[PDB]
Amino acid sequence: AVINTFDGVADYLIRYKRLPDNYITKSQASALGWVASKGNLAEVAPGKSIGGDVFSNREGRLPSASGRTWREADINYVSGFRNADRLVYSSDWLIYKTTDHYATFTRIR
Repeated sequence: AVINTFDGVADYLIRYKRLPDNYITKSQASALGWVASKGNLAEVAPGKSIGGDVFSNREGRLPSASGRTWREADINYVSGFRNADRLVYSSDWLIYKTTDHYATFTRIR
C-alpha cells in the first residue's frame, strides 16, 4: 500500500507475488516529469518510489542457472540522494537485500 522496508517489501513479494503499488517504474516517474540529473523523486512524483525495474544480473553476485532473471526495487527512498539501499529478487523469488548498492548481498528469502 505504502510499504518501503526490506522486510515489508519482501513480505509483499512472497505473499501477493508482486511488488506494492507504491513503486512505479523509471519510465513512469519520467513521464511525471522526474529527471535523474535533477533532485529527488518525491519532489516531482510524490508518494512514489522506483521499483519493478530490471536488474539483469551478469551472473556473478547473485546466482543464475538456465537463465534466471532478476528485478530490483528501492528501499527507503522518499527524499535525499538517489536510492542506494535496495532489494533484488529473482523470477522464482529468491530474495536478497543490500545497503551497499550491489557490492555485497544477503539473503532474506
